Parts: sequence; structure tokens; C-alpha cells
Amino acid sequence: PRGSHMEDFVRQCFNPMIVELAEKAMKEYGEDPKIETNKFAAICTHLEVCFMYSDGGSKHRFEIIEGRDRIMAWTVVNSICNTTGVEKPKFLPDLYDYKENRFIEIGVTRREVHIYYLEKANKIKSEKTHIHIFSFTGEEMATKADYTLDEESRARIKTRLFTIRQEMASRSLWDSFRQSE
Amino acid sequence: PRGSHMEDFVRQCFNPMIVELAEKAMKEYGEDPKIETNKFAAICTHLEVCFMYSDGGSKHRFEIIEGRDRIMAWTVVNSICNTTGVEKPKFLPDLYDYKENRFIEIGVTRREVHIYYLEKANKIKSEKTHIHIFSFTGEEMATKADYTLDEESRARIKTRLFTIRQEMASRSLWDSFRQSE
Amino acid sequence: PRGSHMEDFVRQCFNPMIVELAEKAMKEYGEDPKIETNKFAAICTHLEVCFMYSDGGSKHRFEIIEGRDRIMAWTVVNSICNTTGVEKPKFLPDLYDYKENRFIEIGVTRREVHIYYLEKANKIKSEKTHIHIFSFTGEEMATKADYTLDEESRARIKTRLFTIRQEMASRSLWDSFRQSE
Amino acid sequence: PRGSHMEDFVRQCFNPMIVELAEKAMKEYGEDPKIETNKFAAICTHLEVCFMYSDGGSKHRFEIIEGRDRIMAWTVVNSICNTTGVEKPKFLPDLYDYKENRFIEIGVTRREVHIYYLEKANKIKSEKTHIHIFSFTGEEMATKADYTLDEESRARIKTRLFTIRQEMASRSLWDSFRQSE
Amino acid sequence: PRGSHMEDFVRQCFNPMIVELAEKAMKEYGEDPKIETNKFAAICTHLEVCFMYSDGGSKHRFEIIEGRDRIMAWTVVNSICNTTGVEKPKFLPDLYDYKENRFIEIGVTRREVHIYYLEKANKIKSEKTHIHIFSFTGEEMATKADYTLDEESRARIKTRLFTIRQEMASRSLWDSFRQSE
Amino acid sequence: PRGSHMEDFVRQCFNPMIVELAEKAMKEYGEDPKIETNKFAAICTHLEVCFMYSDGGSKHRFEIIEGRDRIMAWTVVNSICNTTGVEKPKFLPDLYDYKENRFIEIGVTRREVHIYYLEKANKIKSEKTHIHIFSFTGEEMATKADYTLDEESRARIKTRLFTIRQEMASRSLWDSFRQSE
Amino acid sequence: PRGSHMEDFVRQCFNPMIVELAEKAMKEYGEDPKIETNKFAAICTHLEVCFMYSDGGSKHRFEIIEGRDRIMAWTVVNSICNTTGVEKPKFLPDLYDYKENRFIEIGVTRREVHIYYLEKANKIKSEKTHIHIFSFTGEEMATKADYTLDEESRARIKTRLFTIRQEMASRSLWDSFRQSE
Amino acid sequence: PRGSHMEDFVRQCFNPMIVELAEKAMKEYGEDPKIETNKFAAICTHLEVCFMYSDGGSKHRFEIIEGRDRIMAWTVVNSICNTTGVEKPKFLPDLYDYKENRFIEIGVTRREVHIYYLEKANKIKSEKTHIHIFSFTGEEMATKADYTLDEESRARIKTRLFTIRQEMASRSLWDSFRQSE
Ligand SMILES: COc1cc(CCNC(=O)c2[nH]c(-c3c(F)cccc3F)nc(=O)c2O)ccn1
Ligand SMILES: COc1cc(CCNC(=O)c2[nH]c(-c3c(F)cccc3F)nc(=O)c2O)ccn1
Ligand SMILES: COc1cc(CCNC(=O)c2[nH]c(-c3c(F)cccc3F)nc(=O)c2O)ccn1
Ligand SMILES: COc1cc(CCNC(=O)c2[nH]c(-c3c(F)cccc3F)nc(=O)c2O)ccn1
Ligand SMILES: COc1cc(CCNC(=O)c2[nH]c(-c3c(F)cccc3F)nc(=O)c2O)ccn1
Ligand SMILES: COc1cc(CCNC(=O)c2[nH]c(-c3c(F)cccc3F)nc(=O)c2O)ccn1
Ligand SMILES: COc1cc(CCNC(=O)c2[nH]c(-c3c(F)cccc3F)nc(=O)c2O)ccn1
Ligand SMILES: [Mn+2]
Ligand SMILES: [Mn+2]
Ligand SMILES: [Mn+2]
Ligand SMILES: [Mn+2]
Ligand SMILES: [Mn+2]
Ligand SMILES: [Mn+2]
Ligand SMILES: [Mn+2]
Ligand SMILES: [Mn+2]
Ligand SMILES: [Mn+2]
Ligand SMILES: [Mn+2]
Ligand SMILES: [Mn+2]
Ligand SMILES: [Mn+2]
Ligand SMILES: [Mn+2]
Repeated sequence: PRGSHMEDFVRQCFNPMIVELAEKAMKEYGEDPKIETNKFAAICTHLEVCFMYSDGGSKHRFEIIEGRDRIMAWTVVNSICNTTGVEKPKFLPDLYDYKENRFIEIGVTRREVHIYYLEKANKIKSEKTHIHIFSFTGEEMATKADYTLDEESRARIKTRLFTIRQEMASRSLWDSFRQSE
Repeated sequence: PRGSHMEDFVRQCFNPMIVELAEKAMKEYGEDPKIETNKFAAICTHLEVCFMYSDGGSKHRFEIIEGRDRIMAWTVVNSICNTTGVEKPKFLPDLYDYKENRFIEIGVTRREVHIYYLEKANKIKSEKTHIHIFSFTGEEMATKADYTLDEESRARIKTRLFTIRQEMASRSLWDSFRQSE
Repeated sequence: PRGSHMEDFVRQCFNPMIVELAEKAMKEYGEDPKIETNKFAAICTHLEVCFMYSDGGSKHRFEIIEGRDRIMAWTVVNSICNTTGVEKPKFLPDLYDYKENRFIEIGVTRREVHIYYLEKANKIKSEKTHIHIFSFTGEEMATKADYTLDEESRARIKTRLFTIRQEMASRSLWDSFRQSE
Repeated sequence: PRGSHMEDFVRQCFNPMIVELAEKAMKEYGEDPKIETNKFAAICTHLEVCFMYSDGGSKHRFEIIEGRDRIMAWTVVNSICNTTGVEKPKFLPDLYDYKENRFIEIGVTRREVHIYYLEKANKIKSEKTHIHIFSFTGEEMATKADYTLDEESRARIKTRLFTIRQEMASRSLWDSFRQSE
Repeated sequence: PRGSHMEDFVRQCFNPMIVELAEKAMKEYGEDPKIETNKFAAICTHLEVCFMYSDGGSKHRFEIIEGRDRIMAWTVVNSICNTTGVEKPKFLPDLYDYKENRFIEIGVTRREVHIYYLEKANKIKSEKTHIHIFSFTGEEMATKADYTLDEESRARIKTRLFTIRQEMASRSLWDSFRQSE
Repeated sequence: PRGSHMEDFVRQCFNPMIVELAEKAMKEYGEDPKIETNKFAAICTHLEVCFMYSDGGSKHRFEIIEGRDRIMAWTVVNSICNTTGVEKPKFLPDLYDYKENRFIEIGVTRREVHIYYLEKANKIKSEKTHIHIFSFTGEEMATKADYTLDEESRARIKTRLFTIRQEMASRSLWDSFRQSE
Repeated sequence: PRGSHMEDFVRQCFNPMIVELAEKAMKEYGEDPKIETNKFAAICTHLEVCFMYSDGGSKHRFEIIEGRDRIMAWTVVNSICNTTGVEKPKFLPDLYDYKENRFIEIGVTRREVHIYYLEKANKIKSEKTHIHIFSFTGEEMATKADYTLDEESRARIKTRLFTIRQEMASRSLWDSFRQSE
Repeated sequence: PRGSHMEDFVRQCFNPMIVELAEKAMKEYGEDPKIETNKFAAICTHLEVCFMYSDGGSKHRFEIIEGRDRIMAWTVVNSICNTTGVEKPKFLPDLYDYKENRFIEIGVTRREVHIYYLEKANKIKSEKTHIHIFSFTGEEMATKADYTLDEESRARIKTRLFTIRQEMASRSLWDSFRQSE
């Protein structure tokens, strides 16, 4: 079992359902949450951020693509395209905005938001897909400076991100986590 | 039991309460969900669409007529008429709009929305009853181009409709379903 | 047990919690729901109408006085007066409007709303207390034509009132109920 | 166990979860709710007021600092500061307003709101932290006359405060409670 | 809706799940619980008796055949036969005794248990199927005087049966019910 | 509200459902739990003892008569008599023993069990009804020295009775309670 | 998604938690429940049989090894060995009998129980591990003719096994399933 | 917060309610679960063992003293003494056996059960109090070789104890824990 203590923190810090979705996502890609425990903390973080993001705005505003199984996520991605007319993205996005009619790619990075946004923008060729990056320091960067949600909703996500960083720094796990991305 | 596999898909694809309401509705009209399984999938679909439709808008906006028993649905249809003054419709409608003061007939078709709207409009003589048609392809057609709900609420219904079509096409049940209406 | 069948209808027509509150209210005033079964149906009706009324509007808009015990209802009536400055009403009202700063007396009558409003207005001397009457036929009458809630919220109450009347007429209990007020 | 009857009233008057949070807060500071029962009633009162306060406004508007453990409350206080840029307060505040970008110190006093606000303002050196005082008589005083929430939300808190006072006066516990602050 | 008051008593006297199973059983056989209300009370009674019967004895002692759908009940009846070797009964029984290896036919009659047992024994040709009759007066008659369960379990069923009779006699519905079998 | 502190202890010491049943029982007999608070503690105590008593023994062993409404309790008392043949008791008993075929009168006294048993035996003329007395000191006395349940079940009731006495002595309410029977 | 209809039957026939445990077990071994759907039905069947098996007997009789994750199942297998002294089995067993002090290997086969027992006995070298085989036809074979549980508990498992076979035969999936082991 | 990783393991290994009871027990004695984390794991372990111990045997067999607050635990200890006649123990015990009429002191040690039993027996002067020691290795020692419960119930406790030891050894926390008692 290796007994990694980053693993015990992830199970105590995150929601049991978020932990289970992160485990299924990693195992589907041939990754062990017990071995690649720094990632394990990252999919949980990215998953939670995606969920609070969809919690912002109206009730029927967002369609959640992240967290589903690969086949089901691509099925919903299709149905959105064949009903609105948006182009099918090359890579699986995180959300869909029914209010702005675009897919959203949510990013959570340990470095400056400038580089990660560049890597995210260079990966996707469909420039229509909206990009929204968050950082553990409290920064954010969105496409065309369009941050989609309200300031209070984005502030809650930043607060949670910094709380996670503090809890890992208290357990001396932050240095390894930052130097793993 | 015939062992129809359209039946197993309906039970796995739809909500248990929606399946139970569709079964009671079919049996009340002398129809077997185990035999007329293409219909069985259609009442479930029509039922779900009616429910998400009422989920759009405000909390007290819609009165749900579809899904009730025949006697109870006609009792509520009455009470709405004897309190607002709207004319009693000849056939049982699906919803009532407290905001626009009209009954809504929700349609879900496998062909072009043009024909089905014509059949729905020719059936009812009370032209006051509002008609709103949806299609599995992603089209919609409403009376006087008044689509009642927001675009995001209607888009969610279209996305779900196309997801159902994909799941049946994956199980090779879509061709029989489309050629049954 | 007398075996009155109006009693069985009240238990089947109304919510179990509403039935229990009506029973405690009647017993507190020395009345048997098993004997005075026409009243029993009326306190349940009045109770439900009061509850849907408070369900209209915003979340913190209304304070519910009806349904509480006599001592507790007068305690809350006080606290509202000693904090807002409104005069203490002589008789226990049903609600309090934090938005309009007034107590509301809800009426549900079997005759024309004109007479019942007159009896309700002649009873209270505090003309500041707002009066809102409903009828089983679908009429309503409020003080200064100020109906407080939205039209859709009031329409839902009227629809429910007429549904109750129909269910009793089907059981031949409506004639006795109307001739009891 | 001393058998103080102020203790039994607190357990009957307040929510079980609010009582448990008040007990943990007192024990953390080396105080016995069974001995210092007048305080015990006050932390419960202050806790409830803080909770209804956060219930006002939008869903993601307030971050709740009061009620958490000391280390966790300071962790969230940090994360809010390192993400918004607000100065770290010297003493632990009660809430944080994501809408106005400020910490809120909620006060509940048994005397005139004028003195308590002065003591609260003299304690904190960070004049940016917003102060909102409530009284058991129905008064309130906020920094710069900015009362943050709606009138109806604040009125509900005042009504509850006066209800608590009445319930203690009925049990002859109000005189000791007022002369303990 | 006919407004039969036997119907309202059945809905108030019996469990909501038992009422729903009785309604599905009657509708499956082309019977209206709103019209044939004396039967409606009888399937509910027979259903409840069958359920308390299986509640007697050990946990895994009885397999419940009554209450299931016709196809599913015959499927379980088969599986019991193809695993134990018991002969397939001609008519659907109520229970199966894993302890005594026999099917049980439960009877609830309004006349003397002697006649009903004779009619039940003449109907089935498989003399291996055990017969257990109950009466509303407090009598019981079982095959070979083998009453299967304990005396206390059977006494509880008799007590409930007489309670149902009293509740109907109080509502003047007992005379019609007894003269309907 | 009188603000009696025996009342607050009863609400904190006993189960919410037991408190509600005791309140309905007292109000049915024209007694105020807020005024006759020493009784209020006694019906709760007697009610709880009756419930733990039925919790002893097998699952279907006891029929609970105490706690029901007067008409319903007499209905069940009848059905037990018309099915087993036991004589109808003159006064309402507490339980019925399906194992020993007798009604049980449970007593909870503040004096010696000798006197209370004599008063209980002189009240009832049906000597068949079993009598079982408990005391707050830890004594018990049953008819024909037949204590019905196991020693461990009766010991749990005695322990609970002495715990209640201690909690009242700590609040200085025991002296008034003992001198009220 | 392949749209296999054996998959839809497994999801409708088995418990949602049993389906989830079977999916995790297959994915852990690099198997797709959507592709190897005949297996998918078998792990669900084997899982359910293991669960009903542990449901037989006393409450603390069995320790469940099957269904856990590989590392956790081996951890519990150890703790049982290091506390009772039983030899560590070479392969992961299904249960442990605290009453007989032995591990149990549960088998569910589509052929005669004779061959499968031979394959199961030849696989394990620890002859101390008890073997209990079940068949879809209604047969069973246990080590030393020691069938561990009662006849009624084993009969329930056989009945369920034959019910599963019938449901697949009705959907024409039984022939492929039997010819896959 | 110190960020001790023994703390994270305790929160992941033990039940949330057991963790909360251990935290209240430590804080009551002036101990920090965040600092004295080796103890923190021990009170959780001792608490769980006490709970499974009471889960063995009949339903009303054991009275649970451990886990309660100090005043309440001594209140129940009294009531047991003043009703059965057993002598009041000098130190708070863990359980009470209604079947054997004695208090039980449960021990969980990291060394040989011989020494710990001696320390436990030398501490208490009331030789009537029964002593039952468990070890993380799988040993147990009880007074007069009377192990109270069944072998299967005690074996489950031993298995759980060894599982806890393995989980800590995997996280390299076992060496510090054993060298802390
Ligand atoms: C090693 O590869 C994987 C991928 C997944 C899901 C991929 N699908 C996404 O959509 C995805 N992944 C990531 C991401 C991460 F969460 C951790 C590390 C690196 C990443 F790129 N960030 C996103 O923002 C995102 O949208 C799960 C497990 N392992
Ligand atoms: C075979 O007849 C039936 C009818 C009902 C309910 C009828 N009442 C409606 O209200 C209704 N029916 C249908 C509909 C359908 F769902 C499937 C096929 C054909 C249809 F017309 N579409 C609607 O939109 C609608 O409102 C149930 C079972 N069988
Ligand atoms: C016989 O007297 C009573 C009174 C109460 C509550 C009185 N308090 C009110 O507040 C109240 N009562 C009534 C009302 C009614 F519900 C039925 C008949 C006559 C009425 F006036 N209508 C209201 O609108 C109202 O507000 C309960 C039982 N019996
Ligand atoms: C004796 O000291 C303590 C302090 C705490 C929490 C302190 N932290 C706060 O934040 C806090 N305390 C108080 C407060 C009170 F609730 C009662 C008496 C005096 C007070 F100042 N009023 C607030 O408004 C507030 O924000 C808990 C127990 N004992
Ligand atoms: C009109 O025919 C039906 C039959 C059923 C179920 C038949 N299957 C049984 O198994 C069954 N029926 C009856 C029974 C009854 F419940 C009421 C009247 C007459 C009866 F014979 N008594 C039993 O004991 C029994 O086992 C449902 C509706 N209508
Ligand atoms: C003032 O009269 C009442 C009577 C009832 C219920 C009567 N029915 C019983 O069955 C009953 N009553 C009492 C009892 C008591 F609980 C308190 C004081 C005196 C008593 F005799 N002890 C029993 O043991 C018992 O069985 C409720 C309220 N007030
Ligand atoms: C540092 O002192 C404490 C004591 C308590 C509860 C004492 N009451 C008992 O009853 C108790 N304590 C312990 C025990 C332990 F769990 C850990 C270390 C040493 C111990 F002796 N083992 C038992 O078996 C037992 O019955 C809580 C916190 N700190
Ligand atoms: Mn993604
Ligand atoms: Mn992303
Ligand atoms: Mn319709
Ligand atoms: Mn329609
Ligand atoms: Mn009123
Ligand atoms: Mn009114
Ligand atoms: Mn504070
Ligand atoms: Mn404050
Ligand atoms: Mn039958
Ligand atoms: Mn009694
Ligand atoms: Mn196996
Ligand atoms: Mn202890
Ligand atoms: Mn101990």
C-alpha cells in the first residue's frame, strides 16, 4: 500500500464523492492514486474547482463534462454540438456554458497563470473553447478577459485553493506538490 | 416476458419514478410496456421532457397535468379553468402556465417538427392552448414563436433528447424507434 | 369513533403534518375533529392556504403565526411588535409581512368574499392589520386592493381551493360543508 | 452537574448543532457551559445570529469564520486575505463579505448598542473590518450606517433576539443574564 | 371518481405501499379499485396478512410470491421448483416455506373458515400446497392442523383482522363488505 | 407560559416522541403539561418504561396499548379479547402479552412498591390482568412473582429510573416530584 | 460504447452497489465490463452469492474478503491469520468462517459442480481452505459434505441463481453466457 | 496545526463519531489530539474495541460507560449500583454486564497482556470489577479466564486490532506508536 501520507491528506481534505471520481479517472488512464499521489491531489482539486464553478450562476447554466466517464462525456459533448451548432472540440472540455454557448476548459496550476494558459491555448485548436485558469496563489486568467462567473463565485474558488495550499504546507507536502506539475 | 432489450434500456436510461409513471399511463390505456416497448420509451421521454419543462422558470410558474391519473388530471384542469376563466380544453394538456395563463401541449417527435405541430394543432380545437414541439434532432417549434422558457432551459431539453438518441443508436434500437411513430 | 367519512377524506386529502396541526388547534379550543368534522376540514384548508401564502414571495418575507401554539404565537407576535413598532393586534393574526411591515389575516370562506371581509374587518379594531380573503369559487379580496403576493402564487391557492371543493362534491360532502360556516 | 436550569433552557431553546458548537468553543477557551451558563446562553445566541446573518443575501455572499476551530478559522481568514488583498485582522472576525470585500464583526449585547459598538471599535485596530451590533431590545448599529443585509433579514434577527429574551423572562432567568455582560 | 367512502377508508387504514400493490394487482386483472371498492379492501387485507405471515419465523424462512407481478411471481415459483424438486402448482400461491419445503396459500374470509378452506382445497389439485385460512372473527384453519408459525404470530394477524372489522363497522361499511364475498 | 423549569428538564431528559405522546395524553384528560409539570414528568416516565418493557422479549411478543388514543386503544383491547377469549378489562391496561395471554398493567411509583401494587390491585376487578410495578429506588413487584421479562431487561428499566431520579435531584426537582404522587 | 444488451440486463438485474463493485474488480484486472459483458454478469452473480452467503448464519460469523480492494483484502486475510493461526492461503479466498475457523472459496459455475470443484481444489494447495460450489441448475458441492450454512439459506441462493438464468433465457442471453465459462 | 500525519491516518482509519468522542475525551482531560497524536490513535482504538465488545452478546446485555461525559458516566455507574447492589468502583469502568452483574474494564495494550493486566489489576481495588485485556498481536487475557463473549466476537476484535497495526506499519507510524505506551 506504500502508505503515502499525501494519500491520507487527500482522503481527509476532499469530499468522499470527489475522491471516488478522481480515483476512477486516474485508474481509467492507467494511474494509481496510491503511487502518483501528487496527481491524486491534483485531480481532486481540479474536480472540486470544476464543481464549484458550475455551482456559480443560474441552475441550468452549466453542463458538467468533467467527472463523467470518457464515453459518456463525449456523448454529452456531441449532443451539445448537434443541438447548438458549436464545433466539436478536439479534446474533452470541462463544462459547457448554456448562457454564452461555449465550452469551458478549467485550469488549476502551481506556477504563474501566464504559462499554463499558453500551454492550454496551444493544445486546443478550436479557439472557440473558452479557457479559465486558476492558481493556488490567488490569480486567474480567462479568455478575452471574460471571467464568466461573478467575482464572489471566483473569489470562493481562490479562497479554497489557498486553503488547500496551507493545509499541505502544514503537513510539509506543499514543496513536493508544487515541484510535480 | 418476451425479454425485449428496448425494455432493459428504458429501465437503465430513465428515472425509476418516470418509468413507473409511464407504466401506469400505458396500462391505464390498455398497453403493455413489455410488448409495445417503442412506445414505452416514448412516454418516458415525453414524461421527462414535461418535467424538465416545468423545472424551467419560476417555482410556482407551472402546474403539471401530465403524469397524473386521468380523473385527477381533469380535476386540476377544471380548477384552473373555474379560477382563471380559461376555456376547458377538449383533450388533456400537459402543463399550465400561471405566468401566461394558458395550457401547454408538449410534443416530442421523431420526424420534422413541421408535420407534428400540424397534427397537434389540427387535433385541438381550442386555439388558446399553447403548443411547443421538440425533436430528437435538436429542433423546436412553438405557437406564435413564443417558446415560453429561456433558451438555456430549452437547450438542456434538446441536449437530453439527442443523448437518448445516441444511446439507442449505440444499442441498434434507434432505427426501430424512429420508424414506429 | 362515530366513523364520519368527512374525517377519512380530510386525512386522505391533506398533508399529515397539516392534519396534526389542525387537530392540536381544535383540541386546544375544546373541539373534537372526529365530531366537528366540517370544521376539521376547514382548519386544514385554512392552514394549508396560510402555508402556501408564506411560500410565495422571498424566503425571509413572512413570519408564520398560524399553526403555532397560542402562547408561542403571542410570543412571536410580541417580538415583532417590540422590534418594528407596529401596534399589538387584539386578535391573533395569521402571518406577518416583513416586506410591508404589517400583519396579515387570511380568510377562507364558503360564501361571497364581500360578507366575510366585512365580518373580518368588523372583528379587528386595528385597521393596520392587512386582510386577505379567499373563496372556494376562485374569488379573492384584499385590503386596499393590495393582494401582497404575485398573481401566480394567488392563482395556485385558488386552484387548490377549487380542487378541494371538487373532491368533496364527488363524495357528496360539499353540500354539508358549505352549509356549516 | 450543578443542575443549573439556565442550562436546560439553552438546550431546549437552541438548535442541537448550535449548542454543540457553543460547547466546543467554550471548552476550547477553558470554560464550562455547566458552570458559566449565562455565557453558554450568549455564545449560542451569538452563534445563531451569525448563522442567520450569513443566510441573508446571496448563496456565495458570506464566508463563515465563527463556529470553526481556532486554527481552521485563522486558515480561512488567511486564504481570504492572500486572495483579495485585505489586511489580516488582529482578532478573529465572524464573517467575510465577498460582495463588499470586508470582514464583519457581529455583536449581540444586553445594553445600549452605543457602548458595545465603542468597545468593539476600540478593540480592533483594523478600521477596515465592518462592525454590526444587535441588541435584545430591537436596536442595531453598523459601521458607516451600512447595515449590509436587507431590512427583512435584519428584522428576523431582531424578532428572534426578542423571543429569546421573553422565554428567559418567563423562566425568571432574564434578570441574571442581563446583569452578566 | 364516484367518491366511494370505502375507498377513503382503505387509503387511511392500510399502508401506502400495500395500497399501491393492491391497485396494481386489481388493474392487472381489469378491476377498478375506485369501483370495486369492497374487493379493494380485500386485496389490501389479504396482502397485509401475507406480509405479517412472512414476518413470522426466521429471516430467510419465507419467499413472498403474492404482491409480485404475474410474470415475476411465476418466475420465482419456477426457480423454487427447479431447485427443491417440488411440483409446480397449477395456480399462483402466496408464499413458499423454505423450512417445510411447501407453498402456502393464505386465505382471508368473511364467512366460516370451513367453507372457504373447502373451496380453496377443491380449487388446487396439488395437495402438497399448504393451505392456511384466517377469518375476521378470529378463527383459523390450516392443512393437517399444521399452522406453520408460532401462536403469537398468528394471534397478531387475528387481532389486526378484528381491528379492521371494527373500523369498518364504525363507518357502517362492514355490512356491505361481509355481503360481497 | 409560567416558565416552570421542571418542564425544561422533561423536554431535555425524554425523547421528543415520548414528550409528544405524554402531552396528547394529558391534554386529552384536560391537563396542562405546562402547569401540572410533576405529572408531565410522570407520564413521560411511565411511557418510556412501557416502551422499554415491550422492547424486552421477542419481536411479536407484546401489543402496546399505552400511548394510543383512547378510542384506538380500546379498539385494540377489543380485538385482542374477541380473538383470544380473554375477558375485557374494566380499565385500559398498558400492554398485552401474546406469550402468556394476559394484559399487563405497568406501574411506576415514588413510594414503596407494596402500597402502589395494593392500590393497583384494588382498582381492577379482573384479577386475570397481570400487574408489574417499578420504583425509582430499584424495586419491582409483579403478580404471582411472575416478572414476565428477563432480569437484564428489568435491570435496564431500573437503571433508567434511578438515572432520572439523579438528574432531578441535581436540579433540586426531586423533592417536589416525590411529594406529588 | 458497443451497446451490448447483456450490459443493460446486468444493470437492471443486479444491485447498483454490486454492479459498482464488479466494475471496480474487472477494471482492476484490466477488463472492460462493456466489452467482456458475459464476465460482467458473472462477477455480479458471484458477488451477490458471496453476500447472501455471509447473510446466512449469525451476525459476526463471517468476514467478507471478496469485494474489497486487493491490498485491503490481503490485509484482512493477514490479520485473520496472525490472530487465529490459520495458514495464509496462496490465492485470495471469498469469506472467513469465525465459527469453523477456515476460509471459504465460493464457486458459481455454468457446468456440473463436479468439474468446477476439481479445478478449484487443484488450484489451491492449502487443503484447509473450505470450498463451496453452486450451480445455476440448483446443485451444490462442499468440502467434506460440510455445507456450512442452513438448508434454507443455501436454498435461497439456488432460487436466485435459477431466477437469473430464467431472466437471461427470456432475453436470449443464456446460451452465450453458458458457453463462455 | 503541526500537520502530524498520524492525525490524518486516525481520521481516515476510524469512524467519524469515534473520532469525535475521542477528541472530546482528550480535550476534557487537557490533551490535544493534534499534539498527542499517538494517544489520539489509542483512545480511538480503545473506543472502537469497547463498542464492538458491547455489540457482542444480546441486545440489552451491556451498558456502555466509556464514551460518555464524566458526570454522565458516573451517573449511570451509580444507577447500576443503587439498583443491583454492586459496589461502586473507585475508577470509571468501560462497560457493565447485565448478564454477569459486573463492570468490565477493557484494555488494549502494545506490549504483552501479562504486564498490562497486572497494572490494571493493581490500579483497581474492587476485585469484583472484571478485567479483559486485548493486544495488537492477537492475544487476550480476562479475569478468572472468563472471556465473557463468544470466541467469534473476540476474534473480530483481534482481527481489527491487527488490521490497524498493519495500516500504521505501512505508513511507518507503528514504531512510534508501540514505543509510546
Ligand atoms: C495524466 O493524465 C490524466 C488525465 C485525466 C483527465 C484528463 N482530462 C481533462 O479534462 C483534464 N486533465 C487535467 C490534468 C490533471 F487533472 C492532472 C494532471 C495533468 C492534467 F492535464 N487538467 C484539466 O484541466 C482537465 O480538463 C485524469 C488522470 N490522468
Ligand atoms: C397510445 O395512447 C396513449 C396515450 C397516453 C397518454 C395520452 N395523453 C397525452 O397527453 C399525450 N400522449 C402522447 C403520446 C405518447 F406519449 C406516445 C404515443 C402517442 C402519443 F400521442 N404525446 C403527448 O404529447 C401527450 O400530451 C399514454 C399511453 N398511451
Ligand atoms: C372554533 O374556534 C376555533 C378557532 C381556531 C383557531 C382560531 N384562530 C385563528 O387565527 C383563525 N380561525 C379561523 C376559523 C376556522 F379555522 C374555523 C372556523 C372558524 C374560524 F374563525 N379562520 C381564520 O382565518 C383564523 O386566522 C381553531 C379551532 N377552533
Ligand atoms: C470568554 O471568551 C470566550 C470567547 C469565545 C469566542 C471568542 N471569539 C469571538 O469571535 C467572539 N466572542 C464573543 C463573546 C461571547 F460570545 C461571549 C462572551 C464574551 C464575548 F466577547 N462575541 C463576539 O461577537 C465574537 O465574535 C468563546 C468562549 N469564550
Ligand atoms: C378478482 O380476481 C382478482 C385476483 C387477484 C389476485 C389473484 N391471486 C391470488 O393469489 C389470490 N387472490 C384472492 C382474492 C382476492 F384477494 C379478492 C377476491 C377474490 C380472491 F380470490 N385471495 C387469495 O388468497 C389469493 O392468493 C387480484 C385482483 N383480482
Ligand atoms: C390524571 O389522569 C391521567 C391519566 C392519564 C392516562 C391514564 N391511563 C393509564 O393507563 C395510566 N395512568 C397512570 C398515571 C399517570 F401516568 C400519572 C398520574 C396518575 C396515573 F394514574 N399510570 C399508569 O400506570 C397507567 O397505565 C394521562 C393523564 N392524566
Ligand atoms: C491521559 O489520560 C486520558 C484518559 C482518558 C480516559 C480515561 N478513562 C478510561 O476509562 C480509560 N483510559 C485508557 C487510556 C487511554 F485510552 C489512553 C492512554 C492511557 C489510558 F489509560 N484505557 C482504558 O482502558 C480506559 O478504560 C482520555 C484521555 N486521556
Ligand atoms: Mn477536464
Ligand atoms: Mn480542465
Ligand atoms: Mn399529455
Ligand atoms: Mn404532450
Ligand atoms: Mn389564524
Ligand atoms: Mn385566518
Ligand atoms: Mn466571533
Ligand atoms: Mn462577534
Ligand atoms: Mn391467498
Ligand atoms: Mn400503567
Ligand atoms: Mn469465489
Ligand atoms: Mn474507560
Ligand atoms: Mn478501558
